[PDB]
Amino acid sequence: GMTEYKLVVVGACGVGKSALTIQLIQNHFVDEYDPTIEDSYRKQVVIDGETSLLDILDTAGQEMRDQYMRTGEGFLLVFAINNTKSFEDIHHYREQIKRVKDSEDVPMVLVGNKSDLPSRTVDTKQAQDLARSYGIPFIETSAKTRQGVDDAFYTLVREIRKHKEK
Ligand SMILES: Nc1nc2c(ncn2[C@@H]2O[C@H](COP(=O)(O)OP(=O)(O)O)[C@@H](O)[C@H]2O)c(=O)[nH]1
Ligand SMILES: *CCC(=O)N1CC[C@@H](O)[C@H]1C(=O)Nc1ccc2cc(Br)ccc2c1
Ligand SMILES: [Mg+2]
Repeated sequence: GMTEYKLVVVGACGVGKSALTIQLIQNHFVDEYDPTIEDSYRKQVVIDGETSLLDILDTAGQEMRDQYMRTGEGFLLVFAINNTKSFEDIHHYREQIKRVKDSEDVPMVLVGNKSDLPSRTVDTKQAQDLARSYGIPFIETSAKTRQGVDDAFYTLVREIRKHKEK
């Protein structure tokens, strides 16, 4: 078949991992999705003239994924800009990914979600500082308005291509 990308969306509970994925796939915004559900989804996309099938694992909790973490090609590190703890927790998710791959050079994109919400507690400069330290892009998103959602997933695809021939 066509080119495939194995994508993994990780981050603390409630940051909008499902919302972002549902947005990419169903083109709408869900207000409540079972935070316990962990599942895979497919999306055919055309990115830079390439017809791609995205294979996306939406993680839930931490206590299928084992294989997806070992074989995942790129990762969205998602926090919510109104959840300081979720931002602080990014470190743990990145370290997890590093340890599995035994590599510092894993395709990743830092995602700051819920941009539609007033009075953020995590400023863009904090987010940019962290992404800069990791050597990865930072993209601000809203799963509610869909701003940045395509940017995040397309950018991760391009990061994967930069890392390996597809
Ligand atoms: N206002 C707003 N709410 C969001 C956004 N993304 C997710 N949510 C909401 O935050 C809550 C958690 O979303 P969810 O997708 O379940 O987070 P998950 O546990 O990481 O999958 C839901 O009520 C969503 O409706 C967003 O971009 N803006
Ligand atoms: C697992 C997701 C979760 O519990 N989260 C995400 C970040 C935090 O906001 C936390 C909450 O949802 N916390 C929370 C606190 C007070 C609430 C009051 C009411 Br009336 C309804 C929901 C609340 C959620
Ligand atoms: Mg979820």
